[PDB]
Amino acid sequence: YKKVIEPVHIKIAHGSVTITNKHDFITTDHLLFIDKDTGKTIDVPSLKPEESVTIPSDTTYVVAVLKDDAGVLKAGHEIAWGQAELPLKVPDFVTETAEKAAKINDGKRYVSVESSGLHFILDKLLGKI
Amino acid sequence: SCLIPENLRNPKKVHENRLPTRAYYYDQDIFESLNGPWAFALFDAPLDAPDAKNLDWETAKKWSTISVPSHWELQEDWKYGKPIYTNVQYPIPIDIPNPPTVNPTGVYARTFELDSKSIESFEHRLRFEGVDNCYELYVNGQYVGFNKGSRNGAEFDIQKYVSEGENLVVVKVFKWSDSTYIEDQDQWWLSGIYRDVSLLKLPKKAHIEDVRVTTTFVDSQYQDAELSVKVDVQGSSYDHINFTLYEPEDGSKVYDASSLLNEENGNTTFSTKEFISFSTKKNEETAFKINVKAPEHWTAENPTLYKYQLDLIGSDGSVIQSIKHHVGFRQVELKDGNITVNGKDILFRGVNRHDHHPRFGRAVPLDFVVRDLILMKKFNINAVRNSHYPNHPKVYDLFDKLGFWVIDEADLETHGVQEPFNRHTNLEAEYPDTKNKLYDVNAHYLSDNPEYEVAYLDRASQLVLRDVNHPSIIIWSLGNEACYGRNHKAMYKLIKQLDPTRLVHYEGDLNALSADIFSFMYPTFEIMERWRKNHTDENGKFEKPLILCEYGHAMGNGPGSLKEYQELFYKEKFYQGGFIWEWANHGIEFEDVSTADGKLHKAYAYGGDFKEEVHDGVFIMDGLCNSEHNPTPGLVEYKKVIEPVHIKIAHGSVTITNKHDFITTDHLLFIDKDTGKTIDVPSLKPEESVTIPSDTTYVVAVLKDDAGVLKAGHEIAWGQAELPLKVPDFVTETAEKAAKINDGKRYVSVESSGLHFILDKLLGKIESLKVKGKEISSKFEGSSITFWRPPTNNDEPRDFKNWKKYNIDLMKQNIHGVSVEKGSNGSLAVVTVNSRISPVVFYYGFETVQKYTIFANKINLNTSMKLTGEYQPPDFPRVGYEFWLGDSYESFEWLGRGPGESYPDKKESQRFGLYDSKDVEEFVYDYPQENGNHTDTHFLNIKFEGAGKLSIFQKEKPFNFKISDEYGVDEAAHACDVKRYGRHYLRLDHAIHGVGSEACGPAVLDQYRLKAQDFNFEFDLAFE
Amino acid sequence: SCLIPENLRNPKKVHENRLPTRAYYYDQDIFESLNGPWAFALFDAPLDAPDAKNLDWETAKKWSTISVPSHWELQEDWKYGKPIYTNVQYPIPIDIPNPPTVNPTGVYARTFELDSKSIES
Amino acid sequence: ESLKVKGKEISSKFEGSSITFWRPPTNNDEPRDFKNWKKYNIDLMKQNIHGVSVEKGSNGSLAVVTVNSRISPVVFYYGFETVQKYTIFANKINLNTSMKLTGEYQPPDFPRVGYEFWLGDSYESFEWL
Ligand SMILES: OC[C@H]1O[C@@H](O)[C@H](O)[C@@H](O)[C@H]1O
Ligand SMILES: [Mg+2]
Ligand SMILES: [Mn+2]
Ligand code: NA
Ligand code: NA
Ligand code: NA
Ligand code: NA
Ligand code: NA
Repeated sequence: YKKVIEPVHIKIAHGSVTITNKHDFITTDHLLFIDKDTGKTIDVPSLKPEESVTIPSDTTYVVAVLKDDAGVLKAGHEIAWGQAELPLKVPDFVTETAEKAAKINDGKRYVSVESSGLHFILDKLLGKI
Repeated sequence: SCLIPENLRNPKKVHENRLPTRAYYYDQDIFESLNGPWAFALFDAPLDAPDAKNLDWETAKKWSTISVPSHWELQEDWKYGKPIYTNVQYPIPIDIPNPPTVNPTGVYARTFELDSKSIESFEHRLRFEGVDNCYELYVNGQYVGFNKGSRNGAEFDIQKYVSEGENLVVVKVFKWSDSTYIEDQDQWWLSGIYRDVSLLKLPKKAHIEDVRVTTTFVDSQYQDAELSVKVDVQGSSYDHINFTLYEPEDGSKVYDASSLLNEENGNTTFSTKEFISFSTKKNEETAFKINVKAPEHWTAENPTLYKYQLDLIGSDGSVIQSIKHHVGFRQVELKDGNITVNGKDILFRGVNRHDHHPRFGRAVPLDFVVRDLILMKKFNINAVRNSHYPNHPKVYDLFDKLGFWVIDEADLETHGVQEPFNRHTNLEAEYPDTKNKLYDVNAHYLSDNPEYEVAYLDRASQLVLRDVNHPSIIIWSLGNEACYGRNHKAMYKLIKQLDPTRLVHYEGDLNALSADIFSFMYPTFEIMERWRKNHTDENGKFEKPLILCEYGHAMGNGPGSLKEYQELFYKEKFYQGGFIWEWANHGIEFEDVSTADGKLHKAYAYGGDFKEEVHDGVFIMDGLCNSEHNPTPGLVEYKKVIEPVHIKIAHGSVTITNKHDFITTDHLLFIDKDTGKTIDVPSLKPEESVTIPSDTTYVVAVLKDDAGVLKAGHEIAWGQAELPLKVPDFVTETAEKAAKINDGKRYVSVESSGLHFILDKLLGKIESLKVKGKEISSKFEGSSITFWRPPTNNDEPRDFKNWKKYNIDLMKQNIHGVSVEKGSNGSLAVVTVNSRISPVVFYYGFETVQKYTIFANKINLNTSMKLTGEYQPPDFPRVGYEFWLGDSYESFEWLGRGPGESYPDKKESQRFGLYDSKDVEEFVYDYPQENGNHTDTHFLNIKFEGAGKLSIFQKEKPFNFKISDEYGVDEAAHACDVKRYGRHYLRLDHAIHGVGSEACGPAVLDQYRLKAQDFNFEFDLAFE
Repeated sequence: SCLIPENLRNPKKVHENRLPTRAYYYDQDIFESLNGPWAFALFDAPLDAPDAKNLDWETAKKWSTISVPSHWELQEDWKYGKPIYTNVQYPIPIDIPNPPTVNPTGVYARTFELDSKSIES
Repeated sequence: ESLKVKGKEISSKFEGSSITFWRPPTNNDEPRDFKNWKKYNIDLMKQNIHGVSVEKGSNGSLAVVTVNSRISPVVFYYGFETVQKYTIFANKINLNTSMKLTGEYQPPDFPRVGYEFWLGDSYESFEWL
């Protein structure tokens, strides 16, 4: 719920961060915007209700946080955030394809595959490892 | 050493400009609270902190806020560091009187508003109830003063510095100073303004500064009393004082958290039932003495109070100021070598209580202290020791109203001076009659150091003068573990000078050269007994009594042998009881990664968890209550041993002895639990007894009506007739049934109708036993009979070392021969297993014979174990079987001690009865260790879903059992670290080692030790 | 102690039918190596091991192989357990002269070919 | 904090004290010497500064910085009244170290005594006689 009702929208696409103030009355001036990829703050102009700004940036992840203690909230409290969409990258695991002899036993019920560092048994009756 | 400020390294600089200590009284009309959010910044050391003479509110305004009162090591996300636990060792280097140069400095700032009329009408003060370690105070950019003494209060005159409108308060707080050396209690190191801050507005022209109330009996017969009231009024513009004493409210008054904490006055009419009035006359002494006609005695068992109102009255006849408080008519004396209250030689049923809260630390809300005290009363406690410093001033009224004998203790421990000595000389043990010679050698650093005299005296002066009007305080204590020196004598002289009405305690002063009482901690009975005899003369007279200011160390599973201590207390007039160490574990709530789970869990921190350079580990976890301040089995056991009424049932009789000090048994309802009907018991005075003939087995003594903080029906005491071990009338099936017996190569099989028994001959292991739909099997790792338990805190220093050394956890069963024969006298088969049970690497072990006699519906298991070989261990943790319970397993029920756990030297609070596992909340230890054993078990029923029960009993002697799914307890640091199997097991034990208090105190007593010897025992496994 | 075989618990049973010790000399013409892969199976204790008086090559043939010479605690993937290091302490209980009843037993098997002339020569 | 002379930078490797005494225990250290050193908290030696004196150079030096401190581990009395005198030249820094052993309950020996410095990013190799 805290996320969907966040009073500031942060959108990251096409080398840009678009920040829209979605409060009813207050500006964004009390908030510190951090580029989470570098840890350094982004200088964001004071935005009124419904005003927005597009800032060009290489960032992936931006957080909007409280500058100082205010009300019952502490400095550093997270009001809003945004992320650029993360593409699914295939991890660079290296499959061992070297020619290693393997002992294969296709028994009555159980099938066995044994090699160096490997032991695989499947129950043919059940489809069970 | 100019890089460390002068005042932080000067033991004589105890304060600057602090007002003299006066008796504490809270007044809603005078006290304005300055608690709440304050601007705050932390600095590495004093030189990084701003000069407060130039700090604006506009500058400070911009800082983060912290809430006062609180410790700065206990903040959201550990923003300002973490707690540090040390017992003895100082967390700093010793270079008296220098603190480290790197010295965390917190600066606090807030504002408050002042009226035009306020400055005209009132003298303005600031009062700080407690700040750790010390601080300087500024108002409106101007230096007001300085203060030391972390658990003492302080007031400062603010009138000169105050302005109309906005006023600025700045407090510079330092973590270390010369004072650190005398504040080395076994507790968490925590800092900050951790107690209330208040703005006091006192009437300007004249006001009540101090009051002194004493009640002294005129007579040897403790009837008529002199009430003395001395008032110190400040200023000229007053006429006289009025005093009104009201009719008493009996100590049996009902209280709750709400009425105890109610702070309302002003327009609330205090009381009406006038008993005595008195007026001073113009220009005369503002003090008086009046004779009071046979007043109601104040006692811890009956805390009867007379409310009073004291009015300062002007020339026009109006009330300038009022004090509303209470008088407790009581007198403490050292009389014929005993501590005596109202002519009576009392017994301490006591406990040591630190200020501790699992989230707030030493910043304990009053609500929570009330919670503590109610709980104490509910568990038969009558005395509290303020280990080792005064509490929040508002707590002492709670003692007055609820009724506790209180030892109020100076904030002074010097223990750390000993640590290098302990290590340099490889010191292993300290003993109460002998140990003071070890402290003597290092006394010169602090307690015998003339530079510290002013500080030691100040701790004394501050202790007494703030709390001097509370009838519940009967003893002042000079501190704890600060060796013995000239400064202690100086403290003693001052206290007797300031308050002649009470006695002085100091355990470090072995021979009581400057104390009125003898005091031991954790002594053996031998040591108690020698002391008695050396201080009892030929006549049978003694000059001073002995108390145990600390005994029965309550760390983890324990303490053992509270019974034997109590027997000693009642037997000799020389012993006046003691105080358990301690009330509660000092655990701090935090988030721990689980060893069982790989996930984050709520847990309670001790040393090491906050990653301290140096720490003392689990030694902070030594309470009768857990970190969350709830009763452990330790407290349950304590309530029983200290019960103030004895109920003995033997020979068709109930003998009832009143063991209170003052009150009768009249408020108690005695119930015959076998019939539910009450027993008419005559009114018994202290030490009186009556024998009543009855057929009863079980008698309970219970409260007739709500009284104090206890409810009608609350159990004070109980007694049972001893229960003989009856063989259950289970019917063994001995009918001739053919049985299929297969004695294979490795496995032996016995099959019959409703029965399947498989034994692995190679291991001595029951692969499976399935009788009438119910299944068990051996829980086997090395041996079918195991000896190990997860070491308790008490086991750790010695017994565990021995058991580990002798490889008791690595016991192996080596099978020699298995014999299989057809049944004879109704049995289906006899399987006999011959083996040696012995750990790897050792000679010692048991020539073992396990005979399984198998019936259709029962299995008889006869175990013979014969101890053989050189180099044996002294004792074992336990000896018994471990069985996996089948998937069907659902609950258990037993005849024996309950509802909770019991151990040989910690069992008598668990009365005999039939108990159901479902009715019991299993106790979770904060530090995982041996738990959940049930001793003196007559029989055990284990229920299987839709298959009836398995009944288990031992021949001729009751047994021990545990049923759980837990493992990895040894390695588990916290409750969340405990691993759990996918099924339950039964730990079925012939015997189990006692529990003791050896973490700090005597070893498990000889008659409770499971000594190395032969074992012979027979079990029946009877299937429904 | 009949669940542990007599010869494993008899200090005097140093050997049975071993030839007397003689000075060692390697000779290529006399020594034929039997090193290489051998059929092998591990058992918990002697009583689980097969009676060798009835063990065929056809039966043993089907087992996994281990290479001789080698330790069985030093195999691919620790197939047959791991090494144990003790200095002084015995890794077993002391009950001289008994070994533990649980006593890892490895059975090795292989074949070799013999000539008509070889047995004569 | 930093010493940068002619493009070369060093600084104190600091955890508690500028003069440290600890070494990773050898196998030979383990049974006794390590036990002693650990017992006496030699790994937790702290340097507590008392005074720092700063004066203009005299015989060709640029400045003289004198540090007065106690070097002592937590929880113990024993330590060294220490004087560290830095005489600073344009191309050289002379460091005079005086350490005076004081206090009751002293350890028998130390693993070592000396300074620890971080080498600057430029660092590439070393050479010694
Ligand atoms: O649990 C250990 C306890 O030992 C006592 O000697 C001491 O007075 C307590 O403050 C506490 O340290
Ligand atoms: Mg202590
Ligand atoms: Mn944990
Ligand atoms: Na401490
Ligand atoms: Na007594
Ligand atoms: Na403790
Ligand atoms: Na544990
Ligand atoms: Na060895």
